[PDB]
Amino acid sequence: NSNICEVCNKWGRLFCCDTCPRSFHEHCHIPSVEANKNPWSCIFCRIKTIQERCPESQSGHQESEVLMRQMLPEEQLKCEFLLLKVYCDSKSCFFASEPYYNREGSQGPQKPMWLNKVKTSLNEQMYTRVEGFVQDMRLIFHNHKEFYREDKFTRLGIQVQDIFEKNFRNIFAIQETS
Ligand SMILES: [Zn+2]
Ligand SMILES: [Zn+2]
Ligand SMILES: [Zn+2]
Repeated sequence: NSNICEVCNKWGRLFCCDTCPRSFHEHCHIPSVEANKNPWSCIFCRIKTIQERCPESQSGHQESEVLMRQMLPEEQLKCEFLLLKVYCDSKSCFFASEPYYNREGSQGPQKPMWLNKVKTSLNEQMYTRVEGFVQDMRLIFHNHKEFYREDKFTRLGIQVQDIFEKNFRNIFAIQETS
């Protein structure tokens, strides 16, 4: 196995996947690495299994259909994986914890949002449809763009949103378009 966490790229107390060479910190994995379970398969492996059991799941889909899906176990897992892929980018640090807003010439957002809040919401089964999760994820980046206005720091929001959107289209097999 790898000797660094797949998500944060640091060593430490690592749990090793039994079906691939990836390793994780306990709370870097989503869901948090399960207490017992031998063998244990990571989220990358569990998502690969879904695909392999239903090859047709990789045919293209319309976003509008994906968003209306109820959060059954497979869609829960897909959203957990998508959230994890965002944490995998080091620029997610900016968006992880609860923000505050005190900048001359800007007003903070009406509905603040951050990664760790989405993570808690998924853990507590607060989303009933994929749309709930995706709306909160997109709101993170939209709030940032709006608040930072012409400051070059706005770009961090564009960058992390692009990671989110590419991974959303991959994980949920959104139909490719120009
Ligand atoms: Zn880690
Ligand atoms: Zn694995
Ligand atoms: Zn099938």
